[PDB]
Amino acid sequence: DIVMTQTPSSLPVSLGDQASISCRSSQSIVHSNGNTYLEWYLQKPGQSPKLLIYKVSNRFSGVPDRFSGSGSGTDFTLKISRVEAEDLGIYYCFQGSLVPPTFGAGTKLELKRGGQVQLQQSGPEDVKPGASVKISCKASGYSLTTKGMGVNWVKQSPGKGLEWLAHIYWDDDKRYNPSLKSRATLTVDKSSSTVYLELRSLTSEDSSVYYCARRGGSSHYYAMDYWGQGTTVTVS
Repeated sequence: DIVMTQTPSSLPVSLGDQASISCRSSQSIVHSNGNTYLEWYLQKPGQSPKLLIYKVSNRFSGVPDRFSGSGSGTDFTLKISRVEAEDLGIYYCFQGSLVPPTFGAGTKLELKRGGQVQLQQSGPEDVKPGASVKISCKASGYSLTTKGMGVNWVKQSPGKGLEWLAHIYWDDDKRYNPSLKSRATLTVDKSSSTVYLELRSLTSEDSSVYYCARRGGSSHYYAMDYWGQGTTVTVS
């Protein structure tokens, strides 16, 4: 039960303007074993979440030279010295450390006007409430049974922000989210390397778009580097 502070959700800027976001945590996110796992993500309006930063200060590959996780203690922040075209989008701060992980409500970065490895997910599922559904996440480009890597699951309810659900390690140990009331049960087909997530007795609040996410190796300090396309679930 870790609540990540919202921080300046609305962030208008002109181009080339300096940009800085913050993140603050209720309790200490410093994990037993002494590492603090904090990650920063970007979501384009149409796109899937994109990992900007892994383990606070450190940053992901393919990410432009100017970004800084400045995080220290329970206080965290991300700075962009120069803003360009594709840098626009909405940002989330995420902690992968204590118990049930959580995101921030996220920050909207919008222009002020004036003047390989691939993951694949199942199709959309539309079904009456009270029913049960199962979706697929198929991974290619690596071995799911490799040590250090596991598969997470993320749901995005529009306007309700981002939410974490379940995770399955390579050693098959599964942990779910307590708020799910342990309705969900993970499954994995090792032959075709597809990971299944089943949800029992659906309700209206369970209607959302669900994402498949890979916890990276220890080199990435267990961050979500590669994401699914997402699958969309709705109830009647």
